[PDB]
Amino acid sequence: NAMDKFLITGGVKLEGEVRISGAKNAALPLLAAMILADSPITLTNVPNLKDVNTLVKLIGGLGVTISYENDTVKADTSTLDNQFAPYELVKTMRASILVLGPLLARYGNAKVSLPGGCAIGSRPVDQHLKALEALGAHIEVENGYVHATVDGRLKGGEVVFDMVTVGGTENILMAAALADGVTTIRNAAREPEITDLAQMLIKMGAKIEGLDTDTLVVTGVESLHGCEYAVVADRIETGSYLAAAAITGGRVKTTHTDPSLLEAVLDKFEEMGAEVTRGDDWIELDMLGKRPKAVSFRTLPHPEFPTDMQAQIMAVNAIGRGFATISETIFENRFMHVPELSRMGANIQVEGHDAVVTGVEKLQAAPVMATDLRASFSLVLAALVAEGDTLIDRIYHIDRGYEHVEEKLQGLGAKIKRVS
Amino acid sequence: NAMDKFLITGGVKLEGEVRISGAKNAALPLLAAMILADSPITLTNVPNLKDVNTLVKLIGGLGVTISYENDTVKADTSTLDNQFAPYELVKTMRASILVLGPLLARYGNAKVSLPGGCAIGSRPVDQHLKALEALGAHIEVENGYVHATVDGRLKGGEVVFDMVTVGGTENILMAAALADGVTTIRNAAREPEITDLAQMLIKMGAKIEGLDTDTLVVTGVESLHGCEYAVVADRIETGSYLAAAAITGGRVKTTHTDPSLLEAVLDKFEEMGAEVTRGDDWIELDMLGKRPKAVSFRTLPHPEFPTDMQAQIMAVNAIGRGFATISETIFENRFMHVPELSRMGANIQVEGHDAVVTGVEKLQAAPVMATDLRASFSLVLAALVAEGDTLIDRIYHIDRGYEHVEEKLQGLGAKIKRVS
Ligand SMILES: *[C@](C)(OP(=O)(O)O)C(=O)O
Ligand SMILES: *[C@](C)(OP(=O)(O)O)C(=O)O
Ligand code: NA
Ligand code: NA
Ligand code: NA
Ligand code: NA
Ligand code: NA
Ligand code: NA
Ligand code: NA
Ligand code: NA
Ligand code: NA
Repeated sequence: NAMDKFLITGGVKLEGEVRISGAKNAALPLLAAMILADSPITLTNVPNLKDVNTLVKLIGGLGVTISYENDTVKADTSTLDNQFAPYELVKTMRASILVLGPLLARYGNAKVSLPGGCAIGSRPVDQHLKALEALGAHIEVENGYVHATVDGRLKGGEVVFDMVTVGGTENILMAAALADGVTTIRNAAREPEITDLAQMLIKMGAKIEGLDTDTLVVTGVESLHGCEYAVVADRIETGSYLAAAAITGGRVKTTHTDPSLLEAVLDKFEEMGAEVTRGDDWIELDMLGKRPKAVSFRTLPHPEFPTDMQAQIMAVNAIGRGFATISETIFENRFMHVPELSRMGANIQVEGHDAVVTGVEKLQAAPVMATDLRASFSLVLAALVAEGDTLIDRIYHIDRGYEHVEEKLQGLGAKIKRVS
Repeated sequence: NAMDKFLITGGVKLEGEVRISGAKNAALPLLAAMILADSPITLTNVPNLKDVNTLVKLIGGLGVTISYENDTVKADTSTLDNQFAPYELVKTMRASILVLGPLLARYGNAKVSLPGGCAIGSRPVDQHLKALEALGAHIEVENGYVHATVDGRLKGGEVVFDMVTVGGTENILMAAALADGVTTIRNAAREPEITDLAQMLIKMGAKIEGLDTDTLVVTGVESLHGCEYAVVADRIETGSYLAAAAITGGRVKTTHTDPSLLEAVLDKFEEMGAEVTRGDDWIELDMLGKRPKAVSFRTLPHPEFPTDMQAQIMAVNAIGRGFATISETIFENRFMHVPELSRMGANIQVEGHDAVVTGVEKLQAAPVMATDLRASFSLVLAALVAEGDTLIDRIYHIDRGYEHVEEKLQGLGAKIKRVS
């Protein structure tokens, strides 16, 4: 939907509640894990996102019978007839690579297009392939496809990630679940989407120790069954809507969430001067009509400050008091929103992966262009506080990760319209 | 032209000649300089490129009477009626900012949209603005527009670039040419497009000392007149077509060029094992049917190895003999071709701005996507040597900098077709 734009009038102090959807970043590996199920499997709390639809399409293309209605995906792998992920879908989304592990582990074969570039500057998939080789996979990468094979089951092995990789951890965890023997996975990602995947695998019959730690110990089983599972709440969507309160001086309650998924972010909101109240499954941020204090942060793997909140908190800092330091350590090209925020009057100075934001009293509306998922939400935040009417082009990126975004913001009083 | 593609069959040893067009990177500042001319001005050897057409459109939008036919741009500023460069064109290309200096210097007013992001990761335009302020400009950046004003003429001053900036040097050189007094420009870019601009300004009546050095000394004049000027040959187009010989083991003669514009590149071709012959205005590279030796390089300001040749030489190195240590120092996100070359079988390892290419004997055709101007030519080079039929999507980027690229390559024996 390359032509869609948002038209936003800034200046409304946002107030109300938002129901948080299932995590985009958990839905994708959980969908891939359905390939492992030997009886029908149902996922609920699934957000209606572009990436979800792409992976549902990919899985259907394997021959799996699959339905996606409302927030619910049902899949029956009895009809699966191939292990092929085509270029046309994989170029749409790197996360399509998450089918590699389960296809290989269950069927002994997988052919998946080699991912190309990621707009925000990603590492190649080398670590995913190395991990699978540690379990006995033979991997050829040629004519633009990864060809992975194994005779019989993968074999339990010793996997160690040289750098933290969320997707590599997911891929190998799925593969190890059906391997013959015990697999150790060291330097595993601790992101809670890993834990959510592990819990669903356990519900399906897997044997996994070390949840929420950097060392996962998997005892492979012969087969996994279907189950019903609800996707964990989206911690990034949660932080994003709380940031909408922070930037506008308002008060937003996010329901159907879990503050334990985003403690580092909540701490930063408190440092801004916000009053953060919470319960077991809800959070409220009240900025009390105050200008937030600018807060420094360094993106790092969970449980530290998440890269997927960086652009959004940078936007809040743009109108914050004082100045703040930002360091992106996870991605190589995740400051694409900076020149766009600068068009709206922000004072941001960058050198490589380090940025310094000097907060300004007011932003001014100007036409801007979204470059990636979280950048699009960063520009929405800026537009919500800016003086005047901002047009944001290429807003399609937002649909990869924020369902019903216009509706959710309108419910808080936002003057926002999608033209498409 | 977002959906144009190239379909290339690799494996032909390329042989023949290519007439080199005027430099894209000189045509843009020379076009902007036409704003200074108090009588009709004519540029010849102008390449028919998207960026040229954009700047011609922008200049026409100022009210300047302008015609672009064949390789010739004719302009008469007698009808100029505004000093405004709109968002819609500036978001098309950063180089639209080159009208800022001459508009301000001649008319005392310029309103130019603030450039947003550059795909390959560029610095902001802060240095351009600081330089203009050194000549007495008042600059307000608001509602996404740079508003520059001065009462009467700019005043000669001391300009110092803290980092080399080709566009900043161009903008300030044009502005200084009409200032009242003497301007010193230190740490000036030495790119030969600066020299070409300076020579045209001198032909128009300007007073400029220090050509081809890092210290330009400008004595402002009251007015500049029109002239007829021929754009310097394109050194990057030259290197690009010589690289097509190198990668295919062929023999290509580039005519209408100047080897003194690209000595660092020619030395690297010799290091590959190619026979480079040359005259005053032509070059021939004969690779003698041999596999090139992989060659290391570090991009640096002219006269060192140019960033605008990096992607192309990386493609040649992908099939070369040995390791090539490639270091990019000019742009922050100019390895976007790496994942695409990897899809074709290249062995390239990246860490930040450092890359290591391990040459492979053969590439295999696979669908790939161009991400920027020079990346698109890099993928064309890879497709020309790869085994099979490569489809390159988003080839429109190539039209920003390579005139008649299909025809020029077809003249060398290439099996290349544009579908559009
Ligand atoms: C990268 C991997 O891009 P993609 O999802 O493939 O568009 C990312 O944004 O993380
Ligand atoms: C940057 C500046 O992008 P643009 O020309 O504005 O598309 C570049 O490629 O140098
Ligand atoms: Na993700
Ligand atoms: Na191979
Ligand atoms: Na970068
Ligand atoms: Na800035
Ligand atoms: Na340029
Ligand atoms: Na642009
Ligand atoms: Na301002
Ligand atoms: Na004359
Ligand atoms: Na690689």
